[PDB]
Amino acid sequence: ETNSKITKLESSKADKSAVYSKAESKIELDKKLSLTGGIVTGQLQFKPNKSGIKPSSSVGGAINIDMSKSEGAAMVMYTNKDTTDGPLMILRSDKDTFDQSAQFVDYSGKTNAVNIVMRQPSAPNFSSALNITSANEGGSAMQIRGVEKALGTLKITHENPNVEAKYDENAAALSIDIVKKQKGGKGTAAQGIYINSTSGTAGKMLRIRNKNEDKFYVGPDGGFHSGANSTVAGNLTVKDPTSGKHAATKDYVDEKIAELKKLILKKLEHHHH
Amino acid sequence: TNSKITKLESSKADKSAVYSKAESKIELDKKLSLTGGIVTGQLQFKPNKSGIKPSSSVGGAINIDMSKSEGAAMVMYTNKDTTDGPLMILRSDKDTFDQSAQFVDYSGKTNAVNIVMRQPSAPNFSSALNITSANEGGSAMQIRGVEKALGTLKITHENPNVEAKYDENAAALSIDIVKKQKGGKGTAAQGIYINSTSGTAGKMLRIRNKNEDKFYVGPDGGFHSGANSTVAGNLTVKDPTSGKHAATKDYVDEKIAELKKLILKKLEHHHH
Amino acid sequence: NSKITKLESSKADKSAVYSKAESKIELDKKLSLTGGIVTGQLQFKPNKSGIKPSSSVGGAINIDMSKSEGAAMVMYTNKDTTDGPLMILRSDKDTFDQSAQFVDYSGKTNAVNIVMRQPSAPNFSSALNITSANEGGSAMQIRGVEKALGTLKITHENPNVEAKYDENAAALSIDIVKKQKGGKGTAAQGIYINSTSGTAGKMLRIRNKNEDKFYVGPDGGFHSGANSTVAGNLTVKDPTSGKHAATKDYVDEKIAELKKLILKKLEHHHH
Ligand SMILES: CC(=O)N[C@@H]1[C@@H](O[C@@H]2O[C@H](C(=O)O)[C@@H](O[C@@H]3O[C@H](CO)[C@@H](O)[C@H](O[C@@H]4OC(C(=O)O)=C[C@H](O)[C@H]4O)[C@H]3NC(C)=O)[C@H](O)[C@H]2O)[C@H](O)[C@@H](CO)O[C@H]1O
Ligand SMILES: CC(=O)N[C@@H]1[C@@H](O[C@@H]2O[C@H](C(=O)O)[C@@H](O[C@@H]3O[C@H](CO)[C@@H](O)[C@H](O[C@@H]4OC(C(=O)O)=C[C@H](O)[C@H]4O)[C@H]3NC(C)=O)[C@H](O)[C@H]2O)[C@H](O)[C@@H](CO)O[C@H]1O
Ligand SMILES: CC(=O)N[C@@H]1[C@@H](O[C@@H]2O[C@H](C(=O)O)[C@@H](O[C@@H]3O[C@H](CO)[C@@H](O)[C@H](O[C@@H]4OC(C(=O)O)=C[C@H](O)[C@H]4O)[C@H]3NC(C)=O)[C@H](O)[C@H]2O)[C@H](O)[C@@H](CO)O[C@H]1O
Ligand SMILES: CC(=O)N[C@@H]1[C@@H](O[C@@H]2O[C@H](C(=O)O)[C@@H](O[C@@H]3O[C@H](CO)[C@@H](O)[C@H](O[C@@H]4OC(C(=O)O)=C[C@H](O)[C@H]4O)[C@H]3NC(C)=O)[C@H](O)[C@H]2O)[C@H](O)[C@@H](CO)O[C@H]1O
Ligand SMILES: CC(=O)N[C@@H]1[C@@H](O[C@@H]2O[C@H](C(=O)O)[C@@H](O[C@@H]3O[C@H](CO)[C@@H](O)[C@H](O[C@@H]4OC(C(=O)O)=C[C@H](O)[C@H]4O)[C@H]3NC(C)=O)[C@H](O)[C@H]2O)[C@H](O)[C@@H](CO)O[C@H]1O
Ligand SMILES: CC(=O)N[C@@H]1[C@@H](O[C@@H]2O[C@H](C(=O)O)[C@@H](O[C@@H]3O[C@H](CO)[C@@H](O)[C@H](O[C@@H]4OC(C(=O)O)=C[C@H](O)[C@H]4O)[C@H]3NC(C)=O)[C@H](O)[C@H]2O)[C@H](O)[C@@H](CO)O[C@H]1O
Ligand code: NI
Repeated sequence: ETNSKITKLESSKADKSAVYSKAESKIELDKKLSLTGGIVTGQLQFKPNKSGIKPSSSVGGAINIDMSKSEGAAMVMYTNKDTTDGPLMILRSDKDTFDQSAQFVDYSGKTNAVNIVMRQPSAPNFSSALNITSANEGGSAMQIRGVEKALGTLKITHENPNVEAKYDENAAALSIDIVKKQKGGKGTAAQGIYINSTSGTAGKMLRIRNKNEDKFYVGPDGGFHSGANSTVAGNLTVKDPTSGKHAATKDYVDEKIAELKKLILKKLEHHHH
Repeated sequence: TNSKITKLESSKADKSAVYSKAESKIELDKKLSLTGGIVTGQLQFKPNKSGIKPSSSVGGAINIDMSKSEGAAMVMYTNKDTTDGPLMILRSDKDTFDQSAQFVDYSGKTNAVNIVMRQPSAPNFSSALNITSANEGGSAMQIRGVEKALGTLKITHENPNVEAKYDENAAALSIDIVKKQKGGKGTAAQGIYINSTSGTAGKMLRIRNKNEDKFYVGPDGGFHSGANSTVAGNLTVKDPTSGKHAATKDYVDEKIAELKKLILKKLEHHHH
Repeated sequence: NSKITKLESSKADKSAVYSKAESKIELDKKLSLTGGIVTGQLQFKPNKSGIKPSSSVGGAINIDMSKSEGAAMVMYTNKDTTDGPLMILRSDKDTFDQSAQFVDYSGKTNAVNIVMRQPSAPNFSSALNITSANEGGSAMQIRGVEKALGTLKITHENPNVEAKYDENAAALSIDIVKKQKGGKGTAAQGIYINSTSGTAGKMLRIRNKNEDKFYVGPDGGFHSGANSTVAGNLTVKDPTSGKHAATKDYVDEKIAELKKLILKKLEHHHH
């Protein structure tokens, strides 16, 4: 009779045991990341593999962040940890044939492209804002190129950390060391500073000022000007003088002495009373 | 019959209490697929007893492994005209923090980190890289290299203009030495300090122009200058022992006194 | 009864609802907040999304490591070759008024540390390469507040045990070049040293094995520690001390003084 209709409901309709309720669905969905944002509490691993990932500096990357339509930073990594077991950000490449950079910054804008600040510690310690090391003997550890009209390509300022004028007496703006190989080195013949102009310059090669006043320079011809009393702990070789304030050579002195001697001996030999 | 019905009423799922397939798709489409998607809000990482490691291969709250894939690991791009902060920020707050903000461990055949400042429409005072330290106990920056036949740091200044005098006020390296900005009474800091702690046979300073030696300071501190030079003051030197050595006042005075003595002796003792 | 019609309306059809097994298949394709492996591109396109610049809580991605060990982010590759760099930061508008990267570091080690490992063969590549085409600004700026060190410290280490191997190397190498495309020359300087506020220190101090060899003082006077040469004339002041270099004037005046004195004695002696 109507046992047909009841059997049809028993077959056609879904058991509550064999389907998730809306409450159970919400529990399961709430464990997944929404596209509108969320909090990840474990490791998110990216392992692209035949996934169409591109190198493009606009649309590429396993992660791409495009801030063109938004305020704010693309990415922020923050820690207030007292100590920990590794750095905040690591970039690593293992193959000697790897033919791309770890990091490329392609910057247009009106401020500094990369800005690195080491804040004042409570106790001074030997640590730097930037540490660069290379073990490649075929290349300069670091390269800088600029096109400045009226500034230095590299600008270094040393500021006295203290109000007292003698406090920084052992400091320098630039400090250079030249060392032998650490493990078993027999010495070194490396140079301190090498300056060239491959195409040739009209400028001074070295210009030293103090309170904006010229004190010492080396010109494009290699001649120097020194602004005060100076010393050579040794002999100085120079050209024979042709002007009043030119340094006299031993030859010039000896020739003038011999000329006077000859002239006087002649007068002495020939005078009469 | 009322038993069979009651059983249906209990065992079967209500339409109000279950999502349809259409509603399931709507809800799933709001969640990120492992195969990729577009996130439009903030993704926050807050690991906490989560087994996060420092390993430079498998560590990180985010780990990107590009070993089996072309492309960049990460790209941050903006075409915004202006904005309220930098693209990427790394920040550590504790002065006891004992790791770097960024570590680059590079093997390869090109430059590990490469920073380019493109030509602006109008020149302005901005840099590719700006470094500042307020730590008096350490050098703001350190560089170490092992070059066979190059500089550890190579700086090139290129004239921005075709005209040869345009860059006459520029330099490759510019150094300033200043007093403390707030209330400083002065400074005794040095410009350039060059040493060889282990000792070098090389020239300490070598200056060339068109690849030709013009001026140098040797490993012993002796200098060679390639043209006419000036001291606005006296120069102290050793007494000359060779023809082109500069003569001292003493050498001149001794030679004058020697001649004087010899002549006065002849004058005193001649007879007619 | 038509309680059967009410069951037909109130209850869900099996065809129109996912089973628990089908739900799990679909959920397993989505990222859990507890972690997982993404195998495609994750794109961030915030747009009126409340993204902030804050260096603590901002970013389209924010990683806070305050309550966890480990690194925030690791980018790793063991690829032999590839078609672009691991990480790229790019800004396109010349009006852009923020940095690409800002590091705000407190701590007791190096804020940024860049290492180029020993390659299998030497090649011309660097740990860091900096280039600017902005003529209005220094390509690079460094400021420090060192008590007793250099603001920039450069060390050259001999790559080889043999002492003459690195004879062409330097710690600092400077070149001064004309514009590559059509440049007629340059007047740029090599090294420019100043103290705008004025310093009592030596402007240039050169040592070898920690011993002073050559220096330029704050007044511009120099000291050289060994025999030296000028391929040219040296202009100096007239000497007033025994070891001062004599000028041509000093020599000529002393010669003329002796000459006069002798001619006078010669003119006036009797015997
Ligand atoms: C300092 C100095 O004088 N060094 C000499 C060295 O000159 C340098 O050459 C490099 C180089 O070409 O390898 C120059 O760097 C290039 O700079 C441009 C911007 O001007 C930059 O775009 C290049 O980066 C590439 O850019 C792009 C892109 O789409 O624009 C994509 C790539 O991912 C990226 O790598 C950059 N090239 C590299 C490889 O970094 C630098 O400006 C010069 O100073 C010279 O090559 C050698 C010759 O033997 O001598 C050195 O002394
Ligand atoms: C070509 C030549 O020899 N000119 C003679 C001139 O010498 C030049 O003096 C100028 C000067 O001081 O006016 C020097 O220009 C300075 O160069 C440095 C390094 O490139 C640069 O830092 C100076 O800029 C100042 O510093 C900074 C900064 O960020 O460090 C910013 C400001 O722009 C400024 O405060 C730059 N100064 C200027 C004003 O351009 C140049 O290097 C020297 O060659 C000499 O002084 C006079 C004779 O008294 O004759 C000229 O012919
Ligand atoms: C420029 C100069 O002369 N500085 C002197 C300074 O020497 C520098 O010492 C640092 C150092 O050890 O603190 C050297 O930096 C180390 O370089 C190695 C590569 O040779 C690099 O691997 C280190 O990084 C660590 O590496 C690893 C790893 O697994 O390999 C893990 C860590 O996360 C990472 O930190 C790097 N060390 C640091 C702390 O950055 C640098 O090469 C030297 O030039 C010397 O120590 C002091 C002594 O008073 O004097 C300075 O003048
Ligand atoms: C030890 C000594 O005194 N040698 C005498 C020699 O002086 C040397 O000259 C060489 C030379 O010019 O060949 C100098 O080598 C140059 O050094 C600089 C600094 O390290 C380096 O940049 C040069 O490399 C070239 O430069 C660049 C660059 O990017 O800057 C690109 C070129 O492709 C690259 O090869 C380097 N030149 C070479 C070829 O190695 C060295 O510094 C000087 O000491 C002197 O010229 C002769 C004649 O009197 O006698 C020798 O004994
Ligand atoms: C001598 C020299 O090397 N350059 C001279 C130059 O001095 C430099 O000025 C910059 C600058 O203010 O532009 C100084 O950099 C600032 O450093 C502070 C730390 O002391 C840092 O906080 C600034 O960054 C900002 O910081 C913050 C923040 O919340 O703290 C937020 C911003 O996002 C961030 O940008 C940094 N300012 C910058 C990068 O703009 C630098 O220390 C000085 O050496 C001087 O201005 C000019 C004068 O014409 O001459 C140069 O020669
Ligand atoms: C002010 C003055 O003229 N003093 C004379 C003095 O010369 C000074 O010598 C000191 C010295 O050697 O003690 C010099 O201090 C050195 O300066 C450099 C550059 O800033 C610095 O690197 C040295 O630090 C050593 O170097 C490093 C390093 O990483 O570079 C690591 C070591 O741990 C570190 O200590 C620094 N040396 C010290 C010990 O502070 C200073 O620059 C010179 O001006 C001269 O020696 C004597 C001769 O009798 O007279 C004084 O008046
Ligand atoms: Ni007589």
